Amino acid sequence: LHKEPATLIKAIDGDTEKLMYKGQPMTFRKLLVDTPEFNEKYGPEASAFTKKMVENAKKIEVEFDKGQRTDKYGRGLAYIYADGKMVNEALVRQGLAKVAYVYKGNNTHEQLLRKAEAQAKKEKLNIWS
Ligand SMILES: Cc1cn([C@H]2C[C@H](OP(=O)(O)O)[C@@H](COP(=O)(O)O)O2)c(=O)[nH]c1=O
Ligand SMILES: [Ca+2]
Repeated sequence: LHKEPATLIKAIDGDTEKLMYKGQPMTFRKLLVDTPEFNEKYGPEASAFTKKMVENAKKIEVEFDKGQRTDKYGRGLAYIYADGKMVNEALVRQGLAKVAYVYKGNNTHEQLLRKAEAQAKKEKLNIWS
């Protein structure tokens, strides 16, 4: 897989940012994860964690997997990196998302995120508390 450039247009919630990619505005949805929505428990904390991570980053990058690159809503599907740190992975690691929506051929980082969730679950972090 390879990292490609984008710039933050706006942090939306745990699951999504609007990013500019190849010069065009797009909503991106994070592969392999599910954060609580805003009114659910840890929903606000997930959005704050993502917002801070992507807003403080000097460099935002997107990384597509082998399969579908846009979902049925036209959202880009990618792993998102903030100064080289994967945001998808860091949400799970922190107990602010679960590994979810693991589809065949779009799941290269499945095992890496499942390990992160195991540790968050072991530390009883947030969602796992
Ligand atoms: C993460 C992800 C979601 N989706 C679709 C499936 C779900 O459909 P439905 O809207 O029909 O449930 C929806 C979940 O996204 P959200 O968790 O952002 O709602 O997005 C994909 O098709 N591919 C993906 O990789
Ligand atoms: Ca969600």
